[PDB]
Amino acid sequence: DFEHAISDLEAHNQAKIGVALVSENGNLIQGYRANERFAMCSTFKLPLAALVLSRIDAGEENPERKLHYDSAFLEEYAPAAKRYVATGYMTVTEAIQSALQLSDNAAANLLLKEVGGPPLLTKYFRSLGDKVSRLDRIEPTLNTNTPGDERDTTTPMSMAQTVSKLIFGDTLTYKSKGQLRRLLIGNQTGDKTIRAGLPDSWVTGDKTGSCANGGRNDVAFFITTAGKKYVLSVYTNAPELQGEERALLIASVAKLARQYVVH
Ligand SMILES: [Cl-]
Ligand SMILES: [Cl-]
Repeated sequence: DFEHAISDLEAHNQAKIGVALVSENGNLIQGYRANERFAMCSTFKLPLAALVLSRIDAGEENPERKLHYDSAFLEEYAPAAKRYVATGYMTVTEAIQSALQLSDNAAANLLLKEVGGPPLLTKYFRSLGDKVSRLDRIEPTLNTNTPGDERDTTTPMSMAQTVSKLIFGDTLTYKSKGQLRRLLIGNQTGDKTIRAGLPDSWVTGDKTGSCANGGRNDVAFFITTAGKKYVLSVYTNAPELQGEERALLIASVAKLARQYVVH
């Protein structure tokens, strides 16, 4: 069964694995360490983008607005922001696309600045009914993944439920929900993680993250050939594995989890 299979992956890979598979409406189908805390790492960028889209939905933000910055605002991993910095800005839309599909840390920090900072993202989690997830730091220090530190954490179940609400629920408008979905489908960093453990006929979108201390995470939505809709969150700490092995572990989790979905 699912619990025993995940436990077996833990033992074999010297890893801690947290996973939740939920239905379209956020109801738990299978989980393992589903209520234990893990660092969000870059998975926070999905609900961050949704918050910015909610501001656009509210008429408070313009997708073409220029978010200005200079070289001091750059981060070590900021492939898009490094290209645009000479112009002095990225638009809201460019920053959303870059933060989600490239995981650009300067674009994420631009958006954190746009929404009012980590406390305002935490408020948004609470507004959605997520009682657990919390952002405390900006990039890059949110990635420290320090044992016993609750800063910048979620649980697999809380993140799965929150993403199900954003992707399949009605908090965003139909326009913004569709935009978020198409952006996640075009994610460029997830080809070897959850998506690699799902049939290529299924529509899938995802947001990955990596952290210190061997953290490697991925949260995906997918729609099967039967038209059934799911969210899968996978949080791992696997300090004894190499990068490619960490992705394979997450793919393996997804293969186990898909034994419980209607194909
Ligand atoms: Cl459901
Ligand atoms: Cl790039």
